[PDB]
Amino acid sequence: IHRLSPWEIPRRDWFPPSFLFGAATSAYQIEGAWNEDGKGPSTWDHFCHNFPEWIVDRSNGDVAADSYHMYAEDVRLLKEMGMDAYRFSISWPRILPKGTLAGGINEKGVEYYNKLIDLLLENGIEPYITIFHWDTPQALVEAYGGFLDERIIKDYTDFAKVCFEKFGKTVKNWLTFNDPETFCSVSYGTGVLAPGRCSPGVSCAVPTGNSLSEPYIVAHNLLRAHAETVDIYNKYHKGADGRIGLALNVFGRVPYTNTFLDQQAQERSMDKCLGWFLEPVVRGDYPFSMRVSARDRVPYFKEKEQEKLVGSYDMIGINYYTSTFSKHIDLSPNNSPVLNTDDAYASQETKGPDGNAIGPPTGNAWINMYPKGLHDILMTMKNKYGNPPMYITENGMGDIDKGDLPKPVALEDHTRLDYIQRHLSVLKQSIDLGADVRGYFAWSLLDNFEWSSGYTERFGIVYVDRENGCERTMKRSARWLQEFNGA
Amino acid sequence: IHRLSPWEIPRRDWFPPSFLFGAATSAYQIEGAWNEDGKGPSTWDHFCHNFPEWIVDRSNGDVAADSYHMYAEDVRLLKEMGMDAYRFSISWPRILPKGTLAGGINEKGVEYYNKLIDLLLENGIEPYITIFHWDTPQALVEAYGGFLDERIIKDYTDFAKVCFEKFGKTVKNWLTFNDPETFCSVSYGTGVLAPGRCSPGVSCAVPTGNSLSEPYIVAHNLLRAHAETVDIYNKYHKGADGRIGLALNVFGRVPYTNTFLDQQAQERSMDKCLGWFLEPVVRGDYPFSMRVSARDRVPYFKEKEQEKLVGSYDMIGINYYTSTFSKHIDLSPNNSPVLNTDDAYASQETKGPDGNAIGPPTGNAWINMYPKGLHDILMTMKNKYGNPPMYITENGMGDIDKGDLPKPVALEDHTRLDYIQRHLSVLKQSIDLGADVRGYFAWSLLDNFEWSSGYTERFGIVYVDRENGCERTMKRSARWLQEFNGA
Ligand SMILES: N#C[C@@H](O[C@@H]1O[C@H](CO)[C@@H](O)[C@H](O)[C@H]1O)c1ccc(O)cc1
Ligand SMILES: N#C[C@@H](O[C@@H]1O[C@H](CO)[C@@H](O)[C@H](O)[C@H]1O)c1ccc(O)cc1
Repeated sequence: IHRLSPWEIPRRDWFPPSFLFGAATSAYQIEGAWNEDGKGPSTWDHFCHNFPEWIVDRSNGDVAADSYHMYAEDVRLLKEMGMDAYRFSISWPRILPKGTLAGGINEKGVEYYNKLIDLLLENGIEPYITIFHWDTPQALVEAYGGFLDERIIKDYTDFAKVCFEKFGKTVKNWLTFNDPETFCSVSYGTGVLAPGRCSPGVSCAVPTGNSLSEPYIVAHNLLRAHAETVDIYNKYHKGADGRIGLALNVFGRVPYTNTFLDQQAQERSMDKCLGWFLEPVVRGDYPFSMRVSARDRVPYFKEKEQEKLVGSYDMIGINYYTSTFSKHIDLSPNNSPVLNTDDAYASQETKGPDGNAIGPPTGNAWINMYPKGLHDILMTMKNKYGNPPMYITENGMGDIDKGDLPKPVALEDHTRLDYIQRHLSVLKQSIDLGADVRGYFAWSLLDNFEWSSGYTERFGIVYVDRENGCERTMKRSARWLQEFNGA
Repeated sequence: IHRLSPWEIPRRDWFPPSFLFGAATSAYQIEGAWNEDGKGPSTWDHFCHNFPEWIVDRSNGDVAADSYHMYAEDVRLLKEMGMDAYRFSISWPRILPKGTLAGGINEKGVEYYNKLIDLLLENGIEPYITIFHWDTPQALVEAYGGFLDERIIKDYTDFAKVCFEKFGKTVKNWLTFNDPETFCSVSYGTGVLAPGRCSPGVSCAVPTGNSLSEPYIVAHNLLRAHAETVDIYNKYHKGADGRIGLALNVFGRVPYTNTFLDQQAQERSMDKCLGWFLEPVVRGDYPFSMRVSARDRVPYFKEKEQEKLVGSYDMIGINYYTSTFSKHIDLSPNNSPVLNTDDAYASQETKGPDGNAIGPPTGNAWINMYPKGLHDILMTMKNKYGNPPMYITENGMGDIDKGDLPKPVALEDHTRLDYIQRHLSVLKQSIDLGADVRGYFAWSLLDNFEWSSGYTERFGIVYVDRENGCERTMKRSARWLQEFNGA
């Protein structure tokens, strides 16, 4: 693998003194303790326990990184690395086992996050809390289909309210949703992720949904929940320095050729990924291209919530992993959309017209290394969407572990270190070109449960040893980050 | 009126030695002799004779500029002005009174154009012939609704064939259609122009058409006719130096603000005007934006004709008069397209967001003076569509004559001269920036019948005196052009 020359390797003062460096996790992927201390089941419990064959290694998050119990080790590692901040998520059904206020607040759940938050702040690490990361209380699915019904909105905002009340005095940085596009397209469109729904004829666990309509329904409910939650926060919790936003996953998209049809395809593709959630919070409606394509499958916001939607963010999280080429597909009698993503009339190609991959594989099936893509997205944010305050809230890659990765080999994560150095170098170029980015969070602090891939992909800068009690060991990437942070 | 400074006034050698300067007319607008020498009625005869109240001054083209009889004066004026070329059109029903080959070729019709062509070439003026300028044989409308039926295609190509056979040995520059967008949207959409059709509830002479579907039907038939005609020409007539194309009218479109929604509106607007005809001849299909918006109202080309369509031009004519701002309209349950142009989801505003007109009025109801718009269109042609060889095949403006314009005042057309100088100055900037433009034709050589405006708008560089036998007198603009051409 070809590394950056020594003088091209980023140094901490490439970035402003106030810039944040951190790492990120999510509740289901690290916590474990899935049935402990009163916690209710989430969709991810239900999915792993009923459809184990839909996880590639038949694994689950019953234990994960055992962070419910081992959270003090999590904080120790962040401190030793010199991190300024930490993104973690709250487990909805750990706080409200039945999903609702009326089912009761689980105080053991609450105390857990309270201890975590206290420990981080005692060590000078600023918490950035994500309220929801795909782990809907299964009881809400039992009651009404969860995000498939507008009833979700009140339960979500009740949940957010509990979070703001219990933690808001100490936590000033909030994100309502994380990767809403992945959540909608992949949990309800291709059905890869819990609850695993898709159209008849699509291969997924529960092929009785509708890959053309459900992703939009769920997206719409989540956006209404977001607008309302931001309104609650602004009215009752923001005060002098509180901030709330959301974190979007954005694939970079490069026109397959520099020809108008493929440029137009790239634009529809960006609209269908970034614009789907960003344009609603920025201007109060979905991108024109999405409506004109999918028509009555895209719902309309009501007047009052629409006013709440517009500008409903203090900052936007960008989670960036990779890019593809976007190639035009003609509208013809021969093309009939199957998945919501087909509404973009574009194919996403990993190989360009000269036969070359966009960039090299980093290990897993989809993350190709293309740091220039981040620059393209940030210039779009800066020039098209008003340059809001941004955080790279996730950036990382997975090492494959199919049972023959010796720990010593796992610790020498040179590919990951190169990946991180190169994205930081591009990020420096973006900030110098005026993009308002204020921090960077590696995905992930810990090797963890990588959804349908189970434990076969390790994304951590810290190794979690499943054969040794989930003991943590800094990888070389974490050691580099420690030197970089001057710690 | 504020004129260019003397050193900013264009001189002939601003332009290449091989560059062409000319003027243009069309058959119905200048010829008169509407029922003479065997000529059949066109739709424009029929419209003026049945719906005189739909011409603002209740006038018609029975005589027009009397150019069927006075054509030798037309040629004299072109020669004295030093013009290199002349664009005129052939009257379909003057060549085939019944519209069809089977109804017979009108030899008196043929001899007329033959004399005109001989006289031009004797005087060193290159003819650029337009085959069709909106004057469909009324007999074809009687037989099958003319352009509303695919039967038009064979009759048109038969007509084109007669033209190529009779004139092609001496004429090497052909244009199949002129302003196909105006022809479709305005004759079948707003119904202002013959045959005056529109949807019930739209104000026009024959409000029993459909302003949402007929413009597309007619456009589609004209494009199929074009592809087939170019194929005939290339196979049997082109030889070593023959050239065939078409001339498109293009409004400049400026985004109402430099904001993504209005930029997107500007792009849809350009697609709906320029791209509607240019993208078919360039790539073999309509712009994506037009299909995704109007769906089943836009027909599909067949495989074989589509192959003929792609690249079916040696040069593209640009007829440019004016620009507007294009402002975004949202797709909502409240918006329902009435006219085909509503499919662009954009309003065309003559006033921008600061309250200023895009440019000043030149006289009539729609031509605002905005020469920078031509530059924008030419850069689009150069950068987006491959920079094909281009001619400004029309450019001009009208002086209002409602019966109180003394001839001496009409001759001092300073507004027109300023308009021409300023567009030539912008054209110089475009050519210097690499646009492949090879000539410029003023609309019009002669004051003429300006369609629904009748004789109330004079567009000529040469005055045609209706009170003095249609005698011709060069206006100041023509005198400037004469000095410019060094003649
Ligand atoms: N985009 C994306 C992926 O998810 C986000 O990135 C992490 C690495 O994949 C993941 O662990 C994290 O939870 C997410 O924020 C993604 C993951 C899985 C599937 O099927 C699609 C996308
Ligand atoms: N665009 C346009 C107008 O037509 C073209 O320009 C000339 C001046 O208007 C006209 O005389 C010529 O025949 C055309 O090539 C146009 C004219 C009338 C109406 O109603 C709409 C557009």
